[PDB]
Amino acid sequence: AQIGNCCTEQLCCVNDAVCCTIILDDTGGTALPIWDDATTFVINGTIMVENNGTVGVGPTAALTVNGTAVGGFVVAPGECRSITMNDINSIAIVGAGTGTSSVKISFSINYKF
Amino acid sequence: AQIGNCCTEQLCCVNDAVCCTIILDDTGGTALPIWDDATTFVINGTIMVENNGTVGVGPTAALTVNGTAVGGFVVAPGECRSITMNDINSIAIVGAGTGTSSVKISFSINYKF
Amino acid sequence: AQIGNCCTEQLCCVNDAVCCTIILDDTGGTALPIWDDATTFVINGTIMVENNGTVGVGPTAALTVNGTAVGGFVVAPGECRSITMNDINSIAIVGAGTGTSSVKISFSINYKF
Amino acid sequence: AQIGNCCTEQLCCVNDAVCCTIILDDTGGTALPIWDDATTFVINGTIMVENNGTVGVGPTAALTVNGTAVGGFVVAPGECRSITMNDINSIAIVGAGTGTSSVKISFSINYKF
Amino acid sequence: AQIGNCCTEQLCCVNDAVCCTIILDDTGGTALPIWDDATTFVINGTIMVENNGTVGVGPTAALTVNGTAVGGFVVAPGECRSITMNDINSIAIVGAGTGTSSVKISFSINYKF
Amino acid sequence: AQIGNCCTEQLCCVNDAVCCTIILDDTGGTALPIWDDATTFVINGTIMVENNGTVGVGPTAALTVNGTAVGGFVVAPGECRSITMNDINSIAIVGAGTGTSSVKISFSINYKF
Amino acid sequence: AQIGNCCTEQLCCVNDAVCCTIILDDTGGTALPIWDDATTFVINGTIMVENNGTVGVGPTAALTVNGTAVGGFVVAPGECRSITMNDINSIAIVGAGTGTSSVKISFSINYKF
Amino acid sequence: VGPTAALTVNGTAVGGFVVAPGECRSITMNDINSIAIVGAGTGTSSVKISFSINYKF
Amino acid sequence: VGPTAALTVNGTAVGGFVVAPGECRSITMNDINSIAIVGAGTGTSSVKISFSINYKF
Repeated sequence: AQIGNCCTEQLCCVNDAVCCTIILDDTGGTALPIWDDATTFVINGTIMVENNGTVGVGPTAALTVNGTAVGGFVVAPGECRSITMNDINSIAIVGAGTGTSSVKISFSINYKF
Repeated sequence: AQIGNCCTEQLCCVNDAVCCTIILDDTGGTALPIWDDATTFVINGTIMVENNGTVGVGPTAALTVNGTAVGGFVVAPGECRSITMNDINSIAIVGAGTGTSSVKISFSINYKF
Repeated sequence: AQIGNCCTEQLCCVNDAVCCTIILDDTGGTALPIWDDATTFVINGTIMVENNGTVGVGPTAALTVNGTAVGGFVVAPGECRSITMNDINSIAIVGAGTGTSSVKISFSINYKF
Repeated sequence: AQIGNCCTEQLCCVNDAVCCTIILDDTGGTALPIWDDATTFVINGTIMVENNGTVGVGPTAALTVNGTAVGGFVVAPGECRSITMNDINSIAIVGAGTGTSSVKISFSINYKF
Repeated sequence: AQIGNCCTEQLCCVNDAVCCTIILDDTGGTALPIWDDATTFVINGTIMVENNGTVGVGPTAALTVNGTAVGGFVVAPGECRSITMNDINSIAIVGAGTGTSSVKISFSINYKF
Repeated sequence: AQIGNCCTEQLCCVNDAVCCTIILDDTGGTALPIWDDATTFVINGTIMVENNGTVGVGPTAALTVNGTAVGGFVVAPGECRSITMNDINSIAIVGAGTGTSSVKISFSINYKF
Repeated sequence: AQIGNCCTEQLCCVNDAVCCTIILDDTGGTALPIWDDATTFVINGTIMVENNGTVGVGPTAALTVNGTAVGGFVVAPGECRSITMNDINSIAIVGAGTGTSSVKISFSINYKF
Repeated sequence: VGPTAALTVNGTAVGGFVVAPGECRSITMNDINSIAIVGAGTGTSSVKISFSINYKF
Repeated sequence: VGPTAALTVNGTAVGGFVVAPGECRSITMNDINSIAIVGAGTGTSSVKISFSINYKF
């Protein structure tokens, strides 16, 4: 006769979204911190960067995740680019150019607890 | 007497949406990268492209997925077109014409983890 | 004694919505492609067409699904009409009249994977 | 010893909402089609009609469901009225009066598949 | 040996929201119908009334549910009031005063089927 | 041999949100009723009060829950404050000062039925 | 023969979001209370602070959680910063500088009950 | 994508008992003293092992 | 990440019975009088223990 039940430990799934806009200028190769992870969970999601600055004038932006720049992820003004990834712990933006640009960063955090 | 339980490995289902607007000009047949996949998951979803440029003037846009152009997916100004697909790993846009057009790209990412 | 568990293959249910606006003119009976299916899933949902053009001037719009026109689905300016259906694989619009109309097409895609 | 499992056939529950606005005039008792059902499912939901036209001038609107007028469901300008029902297959509006009114129709479709 | 499975009859849970705005004047104690129930389900939810009319001039509004006025539920201009309840079958508003007020009624319908 | 199944009585989880704006003046210590509970459920959620009135002029607002003032919950103009709690049955606001302030009250109702 | 069923105690998962805007000035190192916990639950979530004040003029803001300042979490004007954490019981903001800044605080509360 | 699995019993691999992803395989035997699994491939796979022990005492 | 677990029976640790995360291990035995678990590592792990009691009376 069975005693007790192994059952399960049902986990709630969190799917949040974050959006903000920044005035990006030349930072000399330094990554401006945007998002950091302080938990022990495993986090997936998609990161989107849109550069709305003036075309051909505003600085370009590059994404950095986990302290390593994403291969070829540079956004020129008048463009957007999105990338999906797993095990994301840090998100930062590096600006390069002259002038200032209105750069919008959005990202989804998906995990379970 | 049963020992343990096979049970399950319940998976959280992620359904995200992305939208951006770009200034599309003549790119000479080169595909501008919009979305790329860096995970091992299987991703489904719908991709919508709307060309709001001036009618009869602005360049046309064509969708490219998995490095192969979608058959007949060309959008003239003043139109929108959407397509649903499975196993999507890359999304890019190719512009053709003269002038500049305000082209809006949206897409849904659906998967489970 | 049972060995293993038949269990299940739980499926994530996708419910997406799409909306766009087009400038519809006389197309001479040709159906403008709006949505196409490239997957092997079974797709249900509701399709809504609203013709906001000037009353009594703008062209009328007719819905076409699966390559067959929907019986009596013609929308005059200043009206909206919606229809729910199952096993939807294609959506197109046919315009008839003189002038141009701002016609809004929305539709829901519901399925499971 | 049990062979296989009866288990279940879990059904995804669809809960969609639709909203549109129309310019309603005198139709001479004819019902303008708003929503029709082409599936074999059982559909429940709530239907709301709001008449925002000028008070005491704009025509009144009446709801019709399943080809039968709802008892006493007439909305005067400056009012809204909602009704919940089960087994809904058709929704139409009948206008009566002089002039034109901006009438907003919303409705929820709830079912399972 | 068990034959068949009692299993369950899983029910989809519907949680809808409705909002509208009305021009409320003196109705002489008569309740203006806002929402009515025509189903056999048990419906819960919260009802909120906000009176945005001019302060100290516009008429006051009172809520009526199930044909009985809610104890002390009178809203003066420049105020909102919300109440949660179970087994809701009718919602109506009674206006009292002089002039006209822009009164916003919102309510949530929660049930299972 | 087992007869029947204990199974479960699965409960639908309701998570609603309410928001309104009021013109708050001096009430002489009297609590203006905002939300009341008339059900037998156990309700949790978060309550947020934002005072957008002119800085240093508009009256301050204080939250009252279950007939007892929350310790130190007073909001000055140009501020917002939120508090999460369990077993919430009443929400009211007490204004103190001179003049009028545009005070926004929002709150989430979370329970199961 | 089994008597009864261990079954489960299914828990509803609450995922709420809060947003407000404040006029932040120099507080002399004192933490302005933004959010406090009065329940016995375990709360996770992400906290985002965006400083929209004038660039190079408005005061900077620093986040404080659980009575301890977050390492390096200082936001200059024209920036946003977000951090995810578990076991969150208090959120406060400390302003430092000269002048006033429009600082937006948002945060997600995720738990189960 | 996922690696394949092979069963080993009594320290000797079972002839041809390799399971590809999306499959199950079962084998009945007598005088069983050890059960082990050998994985081969790239990536990770969710592999379920079940077994019945029948004896008398 | 999660700590490893080791089985102890009759007050003596079972030779080599250490389970790493993402694994299961089972052992059959006779004359069992005590079962205990020893954890070693950093963090917390959800560890499931099952066992069958067979006897006659």
